[PDB]
Amino acid sequence: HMKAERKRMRNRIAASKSRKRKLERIARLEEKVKTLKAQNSELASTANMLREQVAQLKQKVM
Amino acid sequence: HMKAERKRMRNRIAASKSRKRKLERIARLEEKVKTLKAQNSELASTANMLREQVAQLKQKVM
DNA sequence: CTCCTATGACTCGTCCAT
DNA sequence: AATGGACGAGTCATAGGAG
Repeated sequence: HMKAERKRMRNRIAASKSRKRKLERIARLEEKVKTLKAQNSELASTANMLREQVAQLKQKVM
Repeated sequence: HMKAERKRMRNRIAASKSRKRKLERIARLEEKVKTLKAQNSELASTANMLREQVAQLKQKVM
């Protein structure tokens, strides 16, 4: 098995990698929220589009 | 000047609070993603409802 | 059980802010 | 200032994975 000092080096490395991956996770989650919100905004504007569509078509029919 | 031992214990509390607040950020963000996915499904429903409704009204223009 | 990595908890030294 | 508060990072013990 690894000697004490070498074990400390490997664990220092593991700690830094695990802390780094925690930052990456936050960044991934934040970016998901962002694009979900913008997707959301585009669908909302679409429904608004299709709603002014149907009101117009209803006027043509009658 | 604070006694070193009083510092040590205030530092332990500080570190503990920071761990908790980090977990709460992860929660909030993961919850936000969940909620937004939901709203994306409702607005997609409403999208396809208004769409096949315009398809109807177009046929009705004959 | 061994042997390794990942992670919560702890401490220390250092930076921030005044 | 000297010092309260904040926080990066090294360390330890241990869970969990792979034997």
